[PDB]
Amino acid sequence: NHFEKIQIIPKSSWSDHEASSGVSSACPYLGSPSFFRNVVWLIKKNSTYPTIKKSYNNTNQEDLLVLWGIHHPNDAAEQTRLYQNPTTYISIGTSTLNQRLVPKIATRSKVNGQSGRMEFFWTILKPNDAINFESNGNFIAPEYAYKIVKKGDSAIMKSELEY
Amino acid sequence: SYNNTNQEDLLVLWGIHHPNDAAEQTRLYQNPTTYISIGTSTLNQRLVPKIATRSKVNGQSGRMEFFWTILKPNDAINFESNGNFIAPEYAYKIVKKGDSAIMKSELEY
Ligand SMILES: *[C@@H]1O[C@H](CO)[C@@H](O)[C@H](O)[C@H]1NC(C)=O
Ligand SMILES: *[C@@H]1O[C@H](CO)[C@@H](O)[C@H](O)[C@H]1NC(C)=O
Repeated sequence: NHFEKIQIIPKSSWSDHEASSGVSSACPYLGSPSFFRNVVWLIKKNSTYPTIKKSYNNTNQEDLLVLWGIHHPNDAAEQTRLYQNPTTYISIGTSTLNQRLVPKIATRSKVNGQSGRMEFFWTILKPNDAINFESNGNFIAPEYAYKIVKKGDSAIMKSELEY
Repeated sequence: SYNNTNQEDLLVLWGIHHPNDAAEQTRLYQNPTTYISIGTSTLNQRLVPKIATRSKVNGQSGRMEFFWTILKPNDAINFESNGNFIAPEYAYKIVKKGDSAIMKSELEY
């Protein structure tokens, strides 16, 4: 019933990577290219992408809903243009999670004029636990997360009416 | 490889070990990229270890993931690998089916 959006990893913490140019034409805000608000699209900076070894220790008294993703280009040319490392991965680990993603480069139809595909994953960190990301490319890193401050009894209603 | 020679089925357990850094890989396995290929009359399974940094549970960060299968009579299983192999040392013959259940209870006998 209640989410508390907190900044686990600040966009001001990405200095060895370009963390302000990861916009797209497919999500226009005020008719200008932009991107999701709660996740950051890391790209190469000065044609170099040293591995991200990031980590976060869930210090609150509750659980945390952490979102991240992976970007699949449509050809190795876009890989090099977006990431110097030509074969990449994202390794995520917690007290339970164990997940090593690899991007699937393929040719495919254009949706919203964009062929590349972003696939987002999610998990819930328990109190007093930690999450560990590592990667060398294609990392749609989290910029925000959600504290689960109030459980309850609820539902999701597929309806069209107004309030 | 093992040829299931009994007249019944067999419950075979194995696993794979995921270290937490390539240093532990080399310390535990000279081969830096490994795999486990398992095959039967039905199974076809090629595992690769996922090296990642993660929390310590019981002070141990590495994670073991165990798989299971059931060999039919007169059939065979074939393991191949070059690292991270938690090999089976024992298996279970299924000698008596029946009607049973699993009860989540706390009482004593
Ligand atoms: C998170 O920090 C606490 C210190 O308050 C520590 O005890 C705990 O071990 C840390 N998490 C992990 C997974 O080590
Ligand atoms: C297992 O051994 C029997 C011999 O008793 C043989 O006929 C059978 O083909 C073997 N299993 C396989 C998968 O070849």
